[PDB]
Amino acid sequence: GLTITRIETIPMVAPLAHRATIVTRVHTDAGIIGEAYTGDEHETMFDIDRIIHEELAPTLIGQDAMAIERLWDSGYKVTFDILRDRRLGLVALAAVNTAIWDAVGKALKMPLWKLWGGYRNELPMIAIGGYYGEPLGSIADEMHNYQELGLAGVKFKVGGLSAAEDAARITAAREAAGDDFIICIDANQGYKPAVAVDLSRRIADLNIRWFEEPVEWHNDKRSMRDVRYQGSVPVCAGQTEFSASGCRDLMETGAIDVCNFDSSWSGGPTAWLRTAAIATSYDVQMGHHEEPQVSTHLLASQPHGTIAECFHPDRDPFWWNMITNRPKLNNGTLTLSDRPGLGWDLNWDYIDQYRVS
Amino acid sequence: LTITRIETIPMVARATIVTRVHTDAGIIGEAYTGDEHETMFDIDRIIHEELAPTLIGQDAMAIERLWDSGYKVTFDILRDRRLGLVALAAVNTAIWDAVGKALKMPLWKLWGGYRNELPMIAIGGYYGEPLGSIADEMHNYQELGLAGVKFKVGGLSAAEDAARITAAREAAGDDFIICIDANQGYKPAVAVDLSRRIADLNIRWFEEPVEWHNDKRSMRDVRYQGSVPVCAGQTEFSASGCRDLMETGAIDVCNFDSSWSGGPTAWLRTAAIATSYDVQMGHHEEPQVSTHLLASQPHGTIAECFHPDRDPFWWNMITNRPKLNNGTLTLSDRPGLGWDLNWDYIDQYR
Amino acid sequence: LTITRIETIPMVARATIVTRVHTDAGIIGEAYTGDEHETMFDIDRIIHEELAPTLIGQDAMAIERLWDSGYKVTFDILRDRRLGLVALAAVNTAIWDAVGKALKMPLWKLWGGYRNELPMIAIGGYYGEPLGSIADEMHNYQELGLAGVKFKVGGLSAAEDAARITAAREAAGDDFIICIDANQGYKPAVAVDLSRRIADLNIRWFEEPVEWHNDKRSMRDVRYQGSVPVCAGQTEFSASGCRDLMETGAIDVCNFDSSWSGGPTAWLRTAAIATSYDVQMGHHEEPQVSTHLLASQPHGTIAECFHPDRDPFWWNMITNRPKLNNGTLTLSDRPGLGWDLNWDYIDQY
Amino acid sequence: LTITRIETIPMVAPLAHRATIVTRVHTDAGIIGEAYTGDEHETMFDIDRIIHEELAPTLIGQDAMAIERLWDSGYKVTFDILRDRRLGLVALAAVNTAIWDAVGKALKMPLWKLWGGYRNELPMIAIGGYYGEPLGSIADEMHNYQELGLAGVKFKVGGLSAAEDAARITAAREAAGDDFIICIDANQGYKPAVAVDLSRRIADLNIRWFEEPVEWHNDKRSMRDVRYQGSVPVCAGQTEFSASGCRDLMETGAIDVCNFDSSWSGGPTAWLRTAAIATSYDVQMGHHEEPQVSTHLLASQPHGTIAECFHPDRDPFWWNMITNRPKLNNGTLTLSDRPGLGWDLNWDYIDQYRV
Amino acid sequence: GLTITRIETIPMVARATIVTRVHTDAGIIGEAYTGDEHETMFDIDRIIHEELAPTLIGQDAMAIERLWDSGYKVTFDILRDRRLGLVALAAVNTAIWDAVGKALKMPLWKLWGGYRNELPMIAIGGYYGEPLGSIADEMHNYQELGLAGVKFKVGGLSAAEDAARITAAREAAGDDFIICIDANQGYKPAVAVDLSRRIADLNIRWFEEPVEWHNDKRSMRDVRYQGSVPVCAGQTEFSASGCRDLMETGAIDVCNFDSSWSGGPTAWLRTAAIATSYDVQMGHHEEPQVSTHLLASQPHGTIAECFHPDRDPFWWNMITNRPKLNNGTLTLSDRPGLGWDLNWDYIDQYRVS
Ligand SMILES: [Mg+2]
Ligand SMILES: [Mg+2]
Ligand SMILES: [Mg+2]
Ligand SMILES: [Mg+2]
Ligand SMILES: [Mg+2]
Repeated sequence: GLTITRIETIPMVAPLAHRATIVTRVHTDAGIIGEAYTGDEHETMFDIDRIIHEELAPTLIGQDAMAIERLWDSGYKVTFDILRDRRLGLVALAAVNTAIWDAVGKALKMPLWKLWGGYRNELPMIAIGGYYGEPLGSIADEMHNYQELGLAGVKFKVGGLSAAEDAARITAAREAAGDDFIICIDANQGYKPAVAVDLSRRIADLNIRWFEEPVEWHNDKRSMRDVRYQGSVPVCAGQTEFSASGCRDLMETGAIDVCNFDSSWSGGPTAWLRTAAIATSYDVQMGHHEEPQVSTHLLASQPHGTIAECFHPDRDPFWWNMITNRPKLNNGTLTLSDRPGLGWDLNWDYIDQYRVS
Repeated sequence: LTITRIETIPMVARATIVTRVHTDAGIIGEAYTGDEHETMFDIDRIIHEELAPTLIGQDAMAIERLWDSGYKVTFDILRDRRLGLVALAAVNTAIWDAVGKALKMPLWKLWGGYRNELPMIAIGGYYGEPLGSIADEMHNYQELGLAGVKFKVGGLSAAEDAARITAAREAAGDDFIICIDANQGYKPAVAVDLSRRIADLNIRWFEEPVEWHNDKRSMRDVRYQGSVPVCAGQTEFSASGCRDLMETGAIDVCNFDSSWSGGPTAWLRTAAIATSYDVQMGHHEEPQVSTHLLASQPHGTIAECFHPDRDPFWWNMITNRPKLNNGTLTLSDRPGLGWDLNWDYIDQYR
Repeated sequence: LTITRIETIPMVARATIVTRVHTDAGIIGEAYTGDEHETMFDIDRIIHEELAPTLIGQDAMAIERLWDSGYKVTFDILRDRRLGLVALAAVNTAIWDAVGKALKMPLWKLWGGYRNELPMIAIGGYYGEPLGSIADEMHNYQELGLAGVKFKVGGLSAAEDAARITAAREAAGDDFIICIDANQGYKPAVAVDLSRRIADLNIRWFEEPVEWHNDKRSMRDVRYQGSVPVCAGQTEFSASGCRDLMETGAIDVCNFDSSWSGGPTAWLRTAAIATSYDVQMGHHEEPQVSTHLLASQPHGTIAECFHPDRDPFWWNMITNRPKLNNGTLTLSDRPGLGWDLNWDYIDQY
Repeated sequence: LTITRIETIPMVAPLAHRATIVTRVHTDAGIIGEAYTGDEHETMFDIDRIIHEELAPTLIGQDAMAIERLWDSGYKVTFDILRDRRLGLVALAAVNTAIWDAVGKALKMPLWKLWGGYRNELPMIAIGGYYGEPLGSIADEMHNYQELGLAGVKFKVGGLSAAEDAARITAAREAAGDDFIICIDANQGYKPAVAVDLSRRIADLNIRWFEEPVEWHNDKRSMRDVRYQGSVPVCAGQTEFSASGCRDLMETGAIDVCNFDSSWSGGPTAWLRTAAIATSYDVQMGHHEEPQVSTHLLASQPHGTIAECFHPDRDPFWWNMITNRPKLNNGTLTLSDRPGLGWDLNWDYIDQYRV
Repeated sequence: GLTITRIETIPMVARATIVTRVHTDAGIIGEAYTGDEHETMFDIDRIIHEELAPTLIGQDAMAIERLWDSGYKVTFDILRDRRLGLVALAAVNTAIWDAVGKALKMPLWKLWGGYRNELPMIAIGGYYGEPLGSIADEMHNYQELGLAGVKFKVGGLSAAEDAARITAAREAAGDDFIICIDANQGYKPAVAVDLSRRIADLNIRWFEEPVEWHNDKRSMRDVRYQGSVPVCAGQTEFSASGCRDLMETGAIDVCNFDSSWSGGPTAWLRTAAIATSYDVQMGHHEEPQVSTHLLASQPHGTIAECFHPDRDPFWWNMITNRPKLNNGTLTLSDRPGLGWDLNWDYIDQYRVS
């Protein structure tokens, strides 16, 4: 057993070279402190904090942290509120579930990537870039910059221009980076089905790893399934779903080749892992929208896990400042250590400088 | 936790195989699985020739890695796919026992820890009255402290079997779980007829009600046209098949059998899928493992066992079997499966 | 046409069973079926202990009645369902031969009579070059007058297997049918990659491209993301299973194997279901029966056989096989299956 | 056996009108396949024209034994985009049925056995319960069917509220007693909710099935809901054009029984394909009227159910056209071993009403 | 209210059609012509007067849902082609809508949504036999008439043969010309797929009714995914439920449901709503005198279609104030209702009875 004593949270806001997050810590009778920072909610940061303390904490204090199914089942009720954005409870539940897994890993002396399956302990990491207006430099310079940082590739932003114009942008990225570089594209639900199909066929010769959320939100399942069959690039989605059931609907419709369900936005690892299990029955691969501090372990643990993702230092200060023992990228790969739990050494100097109330 | 040796102990007294995974640490993962008789040796052969080579020298802690490479034994297009699934389940279960012990964790908690106690029923009601009349059978199970029974049907007309079910309830009383199993014996209409006739007998569920070829859609119709929850899954070969059952709307409960389909790793995937569908989990017999699997899950239901007269392994091989209390079996905190095998029994038969 | 006796003659020369259904008239229905070796005697046991009791003394002419009664042999929860299905197929194929003879009708015509000729391809391209180089094997099949080959793949990478397939096309030329069979060997992504790579080699179809567990949905994706038609069905246990493949949109062609799942009666049901889906019919090996089955249907495709070096029954069991002409086989008007069995050969059981 | 001539004889006969085309397929041997099908009246001469101008050219000089080959070539008459598709389907059914009769004779086989031979006898019910009581009161009508030896009735509903139609059906069961089959047919007349209401109200009257309970447009899904929310098995298929359509009903879970009408859907060849599909869905087979062919079709299949006819005052053809019609015994009709359809047509009647 | 006082029908043959006119108690007369039913015209005329008129005479033409609901029962007769009743209902529904538009002083394209009042138009051509001249000739001609493109008929030859014909149409017309193809349900799936892949480079707008009728939904969905050209259908469906099925199967990129054949604008507009929830575009099988308004009103409408003058005297003669094509596009006026001015001399010349 591992009895929980109290829940401590540290909301923080940091400037971009703003991004926000909540450090959640679960103290136990044993002295082990499960901790992690999740999400990026900013306008609703303090609302989530209130849910964590007034709604979840009472269901956790004095409880056995190792009875994860039991604790998750009771906390799930925060997602029942009919009067507020369902993501509020889901993020709060995820913040707590993640911190709890970190405590369980430490108690058992097991790194989470191995405790969740241990398929492998290393995977490639790409960067989310290619923003319109090139705030991070020209396409050539941005691509080269990621390669100098030792990244395995990029998830290039599209969905804002015509099929032809974005097709030219993607072409410039492949030309600048060369062949040994992973290139995924993400339209953030911006295209009409026909335009996405057009783009997909235009880039058929560029070796695009996958086409993330190609179409508009309302009928995304069926429409992206058509992008998948009429086009030429594998399709990825799942980050906008609220639950494992939603990801199951995506897979049943045949809308995706990869699911990038975001645990920090949907109830945590416990929820993500269920989605992972469903994916295997569908031969669908697992991805994960950002949140590298937790996705690296989640993805590595599964046989069908793919690639981890991060932002450029200028766009995300947390991954690059919050953890003082981040492994060094080698050949585009990140190898996780055997440190128990998430195994991260948080930079308390940074936390103290940017924590807020 | 490096695996060092794969030891298997086949035996007949009902037949099973005691599989043991030895590690470089003092740990020995062990568990008996399945009840294959005529294929026991073929399975044993797959375990030592095909699986042992993929395990020796490997880390038992990276379960997904091992299961993945061991899965290839289910690919053989020239033999019953069940052979490979059972062999894989034997090794997977033993490895899980080793990991439980290594982490000093009982499997019911390591697998989720939803609860540590659940009711257990017996598989009875066989045609022919090998255990005496219905009334006597029901009383005997109540004497043994069982929570209820999984009553066999599917061999007579609807009115006929409906009468046998009624006899079970009358004799047993209201506080006794009554599940029925047709083992794919009825035509859709007959199952519906039966389901409606027993609508007031508070039947827990109706297991595999219809013939095999179109079971998914046909039992889905028994489900909606009938009056009783439907259960199936023991005949599926993988999580995908159970997923099909759920996608079709054919079941209220899934009783996928881990010892028959790739072990706990496979069963836990099916359980995950069932949560996304709001389907409950059960498990076709094999209490030495189902108690842990089922208790670990928030949607787990009931554990099953045979009457001592029909199964000597559960009752004779585990020296530390929890005492049934008010129909419930509570699991201890012992690591892994936490079972103490009666080696005197083992040596006697093998 | 009362059934008076059920006789079986197990064989090993590759193993099969010669089933003979004797009737009150001088008519004897007969056919050999399945490639069962390890389970041969269990299947023979089913036929005699479970099926014979539902046949002897009954009218061979009332096929649906007999099949309905014998189907129960597939209900056994304690054994490989294939045992019962194979046993049922043996008996069902023999009685159909008997009915064909009684009605003086050749089966290809009695089952529909769409046509009496169809292309014949050889199952080959085995890994390891057991019949020589790719080029030599294709030429060897070409020498035999075969219409094409069902080239084995699913074992190497997309690039590697795609190379082999390319060597086949090159060695054989354009007018030669090339189908490939991965036997459930690839993962969706690899099959899709392979399919796309061979898009210009004019492949007839891609059989069992993916791993078994989620085959239906996974091959449907191979079918839609790939570039070649997909074929499956041989691994299904019944017409319901094939109906499932079709409903999922997994196949362009269904190669349901009659000898593995209840016989012609089951297969003809699957054939009917296929017309409602615009799906074509094929048939996993078993040329001694598939030729009639496939020719009888408007959506039938190609019959298949093994190289003589790998299958001696088709090339030796039947003393009157039609000779291949332009890659095509033409069936005679001989009633029933119309096969003359070599009884000297039979002495190998 | 070579086909030498396609002969058709359209006819009209008074009720208490009803039309049908007798089709005869002459062969070079001494065999003439023949059967009458459909009940088209306003389009009878258009169908007759399709048979002679479009189908005959694909049959004359051809081998009648190659049924799949002929049906395939004849199917093209269903492709005409500018006319009711039923026209071609009925024409095709006419020739296909006559051809099968010819094949059965050539092989000396009754069609019930050639098509499968599951059994040679089945119960026979009468379609009745028409509103306005044209055949007498509910009690008198039911009794009349019992005196004629019928096994039951297919009672017409779908025209009143749930309570009123339920009262009508109750009167049927009360008048007939328990040993009488009672099916109901709404002919697509109710809204889903009303059909469900009726279905639950009659849950204790042991209704065999509920035929086409809801309006046409969304029938598959709506009747599927009547099927699951109600308490009576649901039957449909007669309004479908092809086996593919019946497949759609089955896949949707809309039916327990399929009553695909071979007479206006391409003939026995099409019906038998639907039958095969039905076995894979565990769905039973029925057939909308057309007793002269449904008896053989239904009896041949393991999943076949009941044959149907109309009261003599309602249908003069089944009761006058065949002179060797088996006598109903205990609600059942038993087919003979006579080859083909095995029917002896009444030529006196034909000459009197052919038009 | 806008009380209906009389239903008038003017059947005619010149190609056949029925001009329906709904008289009201105001000073408004709803009018329009629909369908091209020739052998069933009088049968349809009968339904209109014998079945629909009694439900209309003396009713408020402004309550369209009410009137359409009671009229819908003409589609229930299971003893006649369901199209007779659907065509009759459409004729009356369309005339009523024209009356409503006039009463509200609103052109229909704007009353039904008003997305835009301008859209391209192509001609249904490519007939085999060259009834209008060689492939290149016919194409240059549609070009002169100011059409945006053509809907080229196919489905009669092999994949290679029809591909060659399509290739010739593209060759002659050039890049800036819309080219749709229609097989009218004539190919086997494999043939349609073959053809689709062969024309992958000719920029074909869509492939209409590629496969045989019986399993058209699932079969054209496969042509859609195995091929390279978007697929269009719906004209052969009887109702919105039918189009809904097509969309749910994933069979179409575009739905060309024909209002003249299925209950009129009220039904077509329901199909449009359904199409939005599925990201499916709207088209319309001919009937330019009504499809221009229906299509233009919707955010997802595509292109209107017509026949070559040599083939359709009605669209080119019936309407005396037909907008003049410009750059392949036809713009609609603000004239209330359908806003068409019929030539009564032409009507008087070819009206029949
Ligand atoms: Mg994204
Ligand atoms: Mg069971
Ligand atoms: Mg194969
Ligand atoms: Mg009816
Ligand atoms: Mg068209």
